[PDB]
Amino acid sequence: SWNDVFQYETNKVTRIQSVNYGTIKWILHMTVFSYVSFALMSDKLYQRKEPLISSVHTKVKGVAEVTENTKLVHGIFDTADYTLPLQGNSFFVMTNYLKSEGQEQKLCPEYPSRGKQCHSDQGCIKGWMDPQSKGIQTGRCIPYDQKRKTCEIFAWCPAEEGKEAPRPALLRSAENFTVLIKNNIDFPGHNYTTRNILPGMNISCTFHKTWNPQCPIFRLGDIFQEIGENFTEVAVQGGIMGIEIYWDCNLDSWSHRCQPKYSFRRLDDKYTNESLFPGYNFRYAKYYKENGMEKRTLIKAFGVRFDILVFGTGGKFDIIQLVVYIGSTLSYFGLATVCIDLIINTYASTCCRSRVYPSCKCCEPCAVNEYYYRKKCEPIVEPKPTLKYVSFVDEPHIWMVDQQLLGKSLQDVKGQEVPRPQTDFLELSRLDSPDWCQCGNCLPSQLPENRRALEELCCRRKPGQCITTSELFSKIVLSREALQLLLLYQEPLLALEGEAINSKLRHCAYRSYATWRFVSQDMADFAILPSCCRWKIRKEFPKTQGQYSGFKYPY
Amino acid sequence: SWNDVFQYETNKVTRIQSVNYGTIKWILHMTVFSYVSFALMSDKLYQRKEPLISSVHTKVKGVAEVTENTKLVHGIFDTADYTLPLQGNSFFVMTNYLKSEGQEQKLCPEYPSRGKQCHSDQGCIKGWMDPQSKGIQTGRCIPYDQKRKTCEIFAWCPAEEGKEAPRPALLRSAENFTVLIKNNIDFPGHNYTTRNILPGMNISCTFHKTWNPQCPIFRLGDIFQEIGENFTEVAVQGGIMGIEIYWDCNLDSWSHRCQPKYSFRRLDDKYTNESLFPGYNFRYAKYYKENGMEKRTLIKAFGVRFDILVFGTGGKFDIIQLVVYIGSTLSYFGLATVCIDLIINTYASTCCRSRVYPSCKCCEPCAVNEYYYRKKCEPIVEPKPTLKYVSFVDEPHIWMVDQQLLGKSLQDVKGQEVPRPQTDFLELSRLDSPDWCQCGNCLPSQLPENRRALEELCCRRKPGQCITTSELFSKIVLSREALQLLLLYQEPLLALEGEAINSKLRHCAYRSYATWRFVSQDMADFAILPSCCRWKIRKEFPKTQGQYSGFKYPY
Amino acid sequence: SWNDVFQYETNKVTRIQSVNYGTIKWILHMTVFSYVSFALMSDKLYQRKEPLISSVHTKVKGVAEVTENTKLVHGIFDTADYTLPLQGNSFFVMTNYLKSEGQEQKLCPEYPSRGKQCHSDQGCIKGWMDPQSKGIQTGRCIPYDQKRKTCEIFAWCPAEEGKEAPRPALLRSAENFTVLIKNNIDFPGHNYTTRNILPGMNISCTFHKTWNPQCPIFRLGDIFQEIGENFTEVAVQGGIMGIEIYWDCNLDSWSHRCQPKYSFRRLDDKYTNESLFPGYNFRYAKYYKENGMEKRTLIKAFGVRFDILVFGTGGKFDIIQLVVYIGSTLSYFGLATVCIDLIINTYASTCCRSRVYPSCKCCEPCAVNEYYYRKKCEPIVEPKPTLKYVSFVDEPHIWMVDQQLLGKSLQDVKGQEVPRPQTDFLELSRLDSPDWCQCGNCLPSQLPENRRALEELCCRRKPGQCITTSELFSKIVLSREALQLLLLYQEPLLALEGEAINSKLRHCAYRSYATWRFVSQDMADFAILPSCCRWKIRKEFPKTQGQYSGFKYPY
Ligand SMILES: Nc1nc2c(ncn2[C@@H]2O[C@H](COP(=O)(O)OP(=O)(O)O)[C@@H](O)[C@H]2O)c(=O)[nH]1
Ligand SMILES: Nc1nc2c(ncn2[C@@H]2O[C@H](COP(=O)(O)OP(=O)(O)O)[C@@H](O)[C@H]2O)c(=O)[nH]1
Ligand SMILES: Nc1nc2c(ncn2[C@@H]2O[C@H](COP(=O)(O)OP(=O)(O)O)[C@@H](O)[C@H]2O)c(=O)[nH]1
Ligand SMILES: CN1C(=O)CC[C@H]1C(=O)NCc1cccc(C(F)(F)F)c1Cl
Ligand SMILES: CN1C(=O)CC[C@H]1C(=O)NCc1cccc(C(F)(F)F)c1Cl
Ligand SMILES: CN1C(=O)CC[C@H]1C(=O)NCc1cccc(C(F)(F)F)c1Cl
Ligand SMILES: *[C@@H]1O[C@H](CO)[C@@H](O)[C@H](O)[C@H]1NC(C)=O
Ligand SMILES: *[C@@H]1O[C@H](CO)[C@@H](O)[C@H](O)[C@H]1NC(C)=O
Ligand SMILES: *[C@@H]1O[C@H](CO)[C@@H](O)[C@H](O)[C@H]1NC(C)=O
Ligand SMILES: *[C@@H]1O[C@H](CO)[C@@H](O)[C@H](O)[C@H]1NC(C)=O
Ligand SMILES: *[C@@H]1O[C@H](CO)[C@@H](O)[C@H](O)[C@H]1NC(C)=O
Ligand SMILES: *[C@@H]1O[C@H](CO)[C@@H](O)[C@H](O)[C@H]1NC(C)=O
Ligand code: NA
Ligand SMILES: [Zn+2]
Ligand SMILES: [Zn+2]
Ligand SMILES: [Zn+2]
Ligand SMILES: [Zn+2]
Ligand SMILES: [Zn+2]
Ligand SMILES: [Zn+2]
Repeated sequence: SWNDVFQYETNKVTRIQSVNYGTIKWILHMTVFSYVSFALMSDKLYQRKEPLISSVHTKVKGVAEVTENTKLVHGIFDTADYTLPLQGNSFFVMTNYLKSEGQEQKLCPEYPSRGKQCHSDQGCIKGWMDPQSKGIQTGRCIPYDQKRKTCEIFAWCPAEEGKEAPRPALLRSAENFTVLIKNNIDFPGHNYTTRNILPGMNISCTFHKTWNPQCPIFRLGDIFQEIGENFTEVAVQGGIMGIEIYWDCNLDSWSHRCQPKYSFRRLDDKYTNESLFPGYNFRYAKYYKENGMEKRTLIKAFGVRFDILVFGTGGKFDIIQLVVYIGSTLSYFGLATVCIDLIINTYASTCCRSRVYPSCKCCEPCAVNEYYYRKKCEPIVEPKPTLKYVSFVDEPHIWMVDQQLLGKSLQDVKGQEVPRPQTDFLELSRLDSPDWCQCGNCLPSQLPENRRALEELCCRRKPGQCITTSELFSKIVLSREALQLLLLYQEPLLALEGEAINSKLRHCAYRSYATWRFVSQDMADFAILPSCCRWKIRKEFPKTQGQYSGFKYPY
Repeated sequence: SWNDVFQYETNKVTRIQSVNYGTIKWILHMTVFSYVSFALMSDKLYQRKEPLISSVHTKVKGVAEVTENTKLVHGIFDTADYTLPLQGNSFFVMTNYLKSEGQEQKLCPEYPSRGKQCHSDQGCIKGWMDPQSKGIQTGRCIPYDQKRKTCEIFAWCPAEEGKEAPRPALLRSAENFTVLIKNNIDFPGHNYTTRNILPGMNISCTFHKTWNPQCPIFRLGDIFQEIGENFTEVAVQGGIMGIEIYWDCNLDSWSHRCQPKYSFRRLDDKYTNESLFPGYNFRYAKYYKENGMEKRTLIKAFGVRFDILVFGTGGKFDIIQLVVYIGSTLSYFGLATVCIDLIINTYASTCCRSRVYPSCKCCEPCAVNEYYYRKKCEPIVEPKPTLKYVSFVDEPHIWMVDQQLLGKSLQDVKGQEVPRPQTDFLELSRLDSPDWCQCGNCLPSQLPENRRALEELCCRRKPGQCITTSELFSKIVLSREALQLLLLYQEPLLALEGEAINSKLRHCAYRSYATWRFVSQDMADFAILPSCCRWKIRKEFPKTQGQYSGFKYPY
Repeated sequence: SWNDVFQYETNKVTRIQSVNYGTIKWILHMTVFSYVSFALMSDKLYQRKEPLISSVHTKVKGVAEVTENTKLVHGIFDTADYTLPLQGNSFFVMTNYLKSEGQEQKLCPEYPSRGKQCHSDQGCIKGWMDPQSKGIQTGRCIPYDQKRKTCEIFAWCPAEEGKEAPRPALLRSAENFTVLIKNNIDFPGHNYTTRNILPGMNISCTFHKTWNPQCPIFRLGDIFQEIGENFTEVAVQGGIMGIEIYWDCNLDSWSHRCQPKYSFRRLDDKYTNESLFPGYNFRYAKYYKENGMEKRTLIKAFGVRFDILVFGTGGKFDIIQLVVYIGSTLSYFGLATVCIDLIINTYASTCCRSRVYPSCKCCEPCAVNEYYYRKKCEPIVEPKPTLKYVSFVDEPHIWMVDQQLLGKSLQDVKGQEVPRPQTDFLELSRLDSPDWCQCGNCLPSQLPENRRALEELCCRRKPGQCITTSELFSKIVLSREALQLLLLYQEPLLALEGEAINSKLRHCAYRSYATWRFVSQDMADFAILPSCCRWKIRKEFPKTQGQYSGFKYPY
């Protein structure tokens, strides 16, 4: 009970003083260790990594001049005139505009854009809502001008929807505008927070990839040129540009590095279909009361929407992550054992000696793997009731008959051949007949016919002299003195009298013959004695008034 | 030194030619492999997965008609009249509105909403700021109309806060409005970028779950109906609807699949308490100068705020992730070994033979596990100074006394029984008395009394003939020729003279008796000779002028 | 073929009935299990964790009074007067403002801010765009007032850019404003969704860290005070405050817990340089038509932008994650085996007996590890052609010469010493001369001179009596009867006639001598017989008309 808990099992091992195998094992161990360490260090798998939460504050600086008309109108544009109040992750800068002043909710012809003309009142629908014209049709075609006529619509009039964006863009000088971006990032799980601007930074700096990669002041034209985009062309219809701020932050004290990396990427497709609203624009309405009427000035503003995308992760050493990674990678250190054991098993096979070695003599010295295999593995078979081992004096090996005997004599059955183990030279360094019989000394079995084929076995497969004729048979098997000595060794105070001693001697003779002709006790316990030897043993130690049971299954 | 590095250790193994165990091992191996592969493939654990960074551009199309009043006013609503300039992840569409025109900062009665009436000036507070009424009270109750009176407040007047949203919603036609959503997603780590619109897409399409799941043009009424929401009812007070875009993107070349999946989800609670601002609405102010006074038109706009939620991950094959997963799952392949070893150990126990097997004869053939266990494990015990082994000729087994002898004779002590190993039949296949004594040949020990109980041992536990009477005792133990032969085998040129040869012969006799009666050298080295045999051996090889040391601890 | 699949290999093990080792093994197993379970439970490594998608709806309540001027103007501020229409993840509350009314696009002096004065027309540039002044210079210095003069610029006039924010802040009462935040979070992968407000919540509550941590109604002054921020001071120039909502949500049914945690964090740097736009402010333009001219009222609004940051993860039990973690941590259970095997190997070394044990007698009882090591490991060496084993009767050990013999006699070579294994006492418990010769019975080798040093070996290293003189040599080696008995044991029907029997007897004598003097068959197969014994054996069984081949490499 208590002693059961107080046990430790250690595997039995064979150590081989081999230069090749030791070198291979150490090389594989070092390779596995190097790869594991490189991965752990390269991927920071010892670090628990967290995503950041970001806040962005943008400030746009720049002044623009316009001289556009029917009178020549001079106009000044400041931040309040081309920027919306929003100053977060996205900010919009106007680069072009179409103005429709003094709009009133009434009837008017629709602008003739992209084949919008009509040639009859019936052609244009009545009550149809046209998002393109932004008005409700009255079913009449009215003259937009002298030459072309367009359908009447109830809408904000005059209606200029469909008018092409002015070219060149009016606010081209927006390329010279600057934007200051303040980014505050926090890793809430790591209890860390930082910002893209730190004390001691130059305030007159402008961002550059190489000279000033940390300056958070960006020129829009420089942003466009950094990625091969033409600000002048994009200004006509507008677009979307993304300013990516990447935070590859290491929060370990010994390797602390939390710096932003700035990049730019056009976010709107350059080749958008004309029907899918290419570019970026929106309509801005200014409502005012004139006299006693409500009027609207509509601005179709085209510009570049700057999306500030902030992403990244913060890594900090975690014991659990390192433990998990080490546990995952531990099993890879058995690669050396697996490979060397596979080599030993493969080179132990006889196939390589018969075929591979004669063809290639370089792989000859690896025949030593047979010795390693025989010192490493001990093959055994299932001890089932049908297991039987037979040895013939003429033949040098043993046969394993594990099949049921369905009347056919055991001699006739073939079985499968197995080798004879060496008989422990260390301990050995001391001083008419039945049809199936081929020795002339066998007799028919006295067992029931249903189980008689077991004892229908001869000492040899071909005619010749019986094994009993050898003097060793009498010395080992029939020598009463030797069997008595063995029994006394097992039972020092044994009583050498009665039929019990005869039965003990018969069993000892059976065991002696089995050990002599089969060597291993595993095979001896399942061996089958030949009829000649069995009956000679019984004739030396006859049973008075009983019937012989014969071989019995140990299990 | 150098040879120490050049070593390889391989485990000693026993292979069993068993159909059941091999089948179980292969079945378990295949099960583990199948589950591991299914997980790896199902969860793409070989892929490093990254979150996307998204940009959204929305374009709303639609025109609305209103005919509302005291004169009947006809009104046209376009995108600039019901959409805010923002066009990013969220866009708002107006569905209803309450208008208060020509507001001036002055005194006025507060709107009588939800029991806001007063019956006395003292009842209403003075200087109290009421966010519900949005004004500062003057402490007076003034007549809002003929029948009801409300407290005076300084505020934008006339004040209509508390007025119920018009029913039915004025801008019901907003259900017919359409929205085009352009989504650009990037996996910065995988250096990949894509968009929800690709060349060759239909431009007249409208989104449908089955017919057109990839059309990025959505009808708001269709959005509401897809999830069983009534646009007409929600339009009265407004709400929030989320358009989820999911990107389950695989970036492997052989399995490249990066497509958006569109879904809809109401984000505002349908059953919000009346005091928690049900629905979605906000107040929009238009300031204008009339004559020489600043006036404000307040619009309480109720509508649906459409939140475009973009989420997803991009997976790309990574060697490190696959290696980590394989290392994690490698240890699961030892399940077959664990289970089969457990079966062997459990079925080797004697308990099953005495109890389980007689009750159930189906589990009988599994008695072979005893052979496997005896061929697999070699039990040993700690060789401590108190370890002692005693054998009695009458008894068939050996006793292990590992307890200290506190004066009690070793014969009296019981110990614990252990079996006798087989005596290597292969090598064996050759040619008055003290109170505790039960054989009549033992003598009292000559050791100091403090350690005399060790030698107070007899050859048997019950009266009878001494083991010395057996001839094997003289042949093995007292045979001078045999001991000399053994010594010469160990020392070929040994000098057979002097008392040294006598001591060598005595030690050899002790060893011979221990091996004969204990077999295993592990037990023999810790065996204890009976007093009778010990003193007979000493009488055959007496020590001239010395005192016998007795048993000595090997370690 | 089929039987190859039907095999199972089980490791051979030695179990040790040791209290110390069993206790250590169980303690280490329990430690590993406890740590693994604690990690799994603490880190919820059995849970697949997902990030949330969030929607935020904000409602600000509050009314503010202002009495500011040249006439004293009384002003009322409501939500529409200090909040923008946006009500999502960020909302802005105005706390101070600078008003410039009736602006017109024309020429005017620039505001004299921070040394903006000029003393000459030439000093100021012409056509230079100044984002600070927000105007285009005309190259003239004009009198801003009686005492100071500033450069003329085309811009919105009058220009007040550079004017300091009023102190104290006009909208200080904003500290008393309240904000209601509704947060809807969804874990799309876990198919879960929840909100920060649930039925039964108090509607008159205000948020507090301890009393009401779940109230989603926050007072701005309370927000600032919770983290030691002064709302009154920040109101002058503005700032950014982040309201963090953390969702540590467990979606397991038995441990369901999805509740928000509210926190506050200032997001704008308190010590920003004066040139980097300290605080938070933006310019808001109101355009109106007066008479027939377009005029603009500019509001420089300073305030606090409240960024609502929502983050968190939802964890739900996943079988794959648990399986992966268990597989990763399984290999850690071999720590007990590794440590105990290391202890056994280290304490088996002889070094500790000679040096460590005499110095420290407490580590003496651990000498038992030698027995465990000898019962655990079986050292073997590579059987290479150069492997040779030599034994000298005078010496008690064996020498392994694995080096090539380059003419030097094998006797002269030293080799390396190795111990002699015990000769299986169980099986043993039965009945002039050449210059290099030191026994007088050796003879020169008859082999070719290129391979003659192999047989140039004597039975001893020093002069003395030859091993052949011992009677055991004749009994074991030269005894024809014993060799015949061995051969009959191997070949029962062997023919004892001809020269074949002589060769068999010579080989058996060689084997007998090798086994006697080397014991282990591994060393015996590579042993080298002394010239004296070799030639005595050959003289007993001479070869008639042949030349002796000598030692042959088994592999
Ligand atoms: N291996 C083996 N054992 C045998 C054989 N014959 C008998 N035995 C053993 O001897 C015992 C039966 O002895 P036997 O003289 O045949 O019958 P008994 O006189 O009734 O005891 C059984 O336990 C068998 O295991 C045989 O041919 N081979
Ligand atoms: N196993 C065992 N060994 C013994 C016993 N008695 C003596 N020995 C061994 O014999 C040696 C002592 O021999 P002994 O004749 O008793 O004393 P000595 O004459 O001084 O050598 C010691 O090394 C013991 O290990 C015994 O009862 N059992
Ligand atoms: N271990 C060992 N084996 C030897 C030695 N000499 C001969 N043999 C073995 O005996 C066989 C050769 O016998 P030998 O009488 O020398 O030559 P043969 O008469 O032609 O057979 C070879 O297979 C050797 O393995 C020796 O010194 N040591
Ligand atoms: C064409 N303009 C004039 O003649 C006078 C100035 C200009 C105009 O009306 N500015 C209004 C305004 C204010 C903020 C943001 C925007 C945005 F849409 F660009 F983002 C806009 Cl348009
Ligand atoms: C009631 N109305 C009229 O009589 C004339 C048109 C309409 C009105 O005033 N539009 C102002 C406006 C412009 C953009 C966005 C919005 C939003 F709040 F809905 F988002 C709004 Cl209200
Ligand atoms: C100074 N004021 C007056 O004299 C009359 C009221 C006030 C004013 O003009 N409100 C305009 C307005 C409307 C919404 C949001 C904002 C924001 F910028 F603060 F966000 C603003 Cl400024
Ligand atoms: C930007 O500024 C430079 C230098 O003042 C000027 O040469 C250039 O014309 C400007 N760009 C535009 C579009 O006006
Ligand atoms: C950029 O676009 C403008 C107008 O579209 C054009 O005049 C100019 O040549 C373009 N520049 C480049 C480098 O393409
Ligand atoms: C939407 O359009 C259809 C077809 O023109 C029309 O029948 C329906 O009344 C419209 N919905 C509303 C709310 O006007
Ligand atoms: C939707 O709401 C409107 C007005 O609230 C109602 O008339 C109509 O019957 C509702 N439809 C459904 C399907 O509930
Ligand atoms: C906030 O309200 C309290 C109580 O009404 C008042 O004492 C305090 O002065 C108010 N704060 C400001 C800045 O007016
Ligand atoms: C907060 O700031 C105001 C004005 O800047 C000042 O009067 C007051 O003393 C400050 N309070 C604290 C606690 O610092
Ligand atoms: Na493992
Ligand atoms: Zn026969
Ligand atoms: Zn025969
Ligand atoms: Zn006795
Ligand atoms: Zn006795
Ligand atoms: Zn010699
Ligand atoms: Zn010699």
